[PDB]
Amino acid sequence: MGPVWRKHYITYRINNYTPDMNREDVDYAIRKAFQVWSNVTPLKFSKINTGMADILVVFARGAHGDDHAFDGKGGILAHAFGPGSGIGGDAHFDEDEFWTTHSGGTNLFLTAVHEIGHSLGLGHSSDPKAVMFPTYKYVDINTFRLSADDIRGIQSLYG
Ligand SMILES: O=C(Cn1cccc(O)c1=O)NCCc1ccc(-c2ccccc2)cc1
Ligand SMILES: [Ca+2]
Ligand SMILES: [Ca+2]
Ligand SMILES: [Ca+2]
Ligand SMILES: [Zn+2]
Ligand SMILES: [Zn+2]
Repeated sequence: MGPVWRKHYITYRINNYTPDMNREDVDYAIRKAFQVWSNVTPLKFSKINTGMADILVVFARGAHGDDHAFDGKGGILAHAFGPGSGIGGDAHFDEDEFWTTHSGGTNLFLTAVHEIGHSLGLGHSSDPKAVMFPTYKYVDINTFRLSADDIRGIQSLYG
């Protein structure tokens, strides 16, 4: 297996907010994205407002300090680093995307579920119904669920 967090209690911080959305809508999307993974693992996620966090959430564009420049509007929407110290675990969202609460532009929640998947140590799935499938499709956020493969995946890492 790839790297995993060596503890079940994991902290996150939002470094900065996309101007695409209300601040409160960003907090909710991220919180709900961690809750999706919390619901099928022993993992507990704690939001910190100041100081050291395992998972730093970042909105940045272009070349943004890692070896993985974004590519402007479209193509790559986001990446994340698997478990580790420093940039390990951090989730980066391409600010050249139009982040939304809905089916318009790019839904932040759905993208964050995928990214936090990687932050917890998951690769991509070959199952097209998996959130860890490489490509973004909007699906109804009310009816949204992890696929059997996504649960199998994160449960093989934690519990
Ligand atoms: O950045 C991407 C997808 N993507 C799209 C167009 C062109 C690309 O080169 C490309 O990589 N993927 C990482 C983000 C991501 C992947 C899957 C999902 C997803 C959304 C809803 C249900 C299942 C998976 C969300 C976000
Ligand atoms: Ca992009
Ligand atoms: Ca980190
Ligand atoms: Ca934007
Ligand atoms: Zn990055
Ligand atoms: Zn991915």
